Formats: sequence, C-alpha cells, structure tokens
Amino acid sequence: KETAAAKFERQHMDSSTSAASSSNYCNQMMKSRNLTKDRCKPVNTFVHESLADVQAVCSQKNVACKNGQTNCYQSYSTMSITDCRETGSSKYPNCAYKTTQANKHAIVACEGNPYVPVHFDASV
Ligand SMILES: [Cl-]
Ligand SMILES: [Cl-]
Ligand SMILES: [Cl-]
Repeated sequence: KETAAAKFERQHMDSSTSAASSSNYCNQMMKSRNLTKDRCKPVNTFVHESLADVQAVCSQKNVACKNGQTNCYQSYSTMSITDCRETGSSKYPNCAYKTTQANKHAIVACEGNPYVPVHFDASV
C-alpha cells in the first residue's frame, strides 16, 4: 500500500521547480505522479517548496478544514503553488488539465508521527 504521508508527497510536492513551467505542466505532472494512471484526478494541487518547508506548515497556523476537522494548518507565508484541474475536454485515458500558477498560503491536514501533511485542503 501507500502511507498517507507518502501519498501527499507524491500528489502535491514538487521541489524540482520554483514554479509551473508552461501550460503543459499539469498534463505532465499529473501523469508522471500517477494521478491519471487509472482515472483522471479531477483536481490536484502542487506546491513548489522544499519538503521541509511544507512539513513545517504542520506547526504553523492551525485552522479548520473544509470537512470540519480541526487538524488543518495554514502556512504563515505564501508558497509557490500550481492548481491542476481537468479541462472540459478531458476523458480518460486522455486526461487534459489547466495549469493555474500562483502564490498562496498552503493549507494542509497533518497527522501521524512525525506530524506530517497527509492531505491538501486548499490554498488562499
Ligand atoms: Cl509508501
Ligand atoms: Cl504511484
Ligand atoms: Cl489538491
């Protein structure tokens, strides 16, 4: 199987780049991270910061989650983030995504020991 922490790293971490390069970034990242292996993930976010920086968010501003869980945290400073969403013309296995780059505060759900991100709630 895949631990929650490892899944978050695969699905949302991207420290190799400082920002989404071109409009084909999401089509490639969603593919290479295996987010389109069995089906097209409708929406997914990538953070362009070190793993340490993203994990550090677990000890920053503790905010409520969308579902109501009290284990979400918001990064004190804005981070380089890329939002990948399926376009109107996307059908498995031909998944197509729209790349929307921006700098927003990352909000992640943390759990376990070490207390690391296991879910990406939103970006604000
Ligand atoms: Cl794993
Ligand atoms: Cl995988
Ligand atoms: Cl996401």
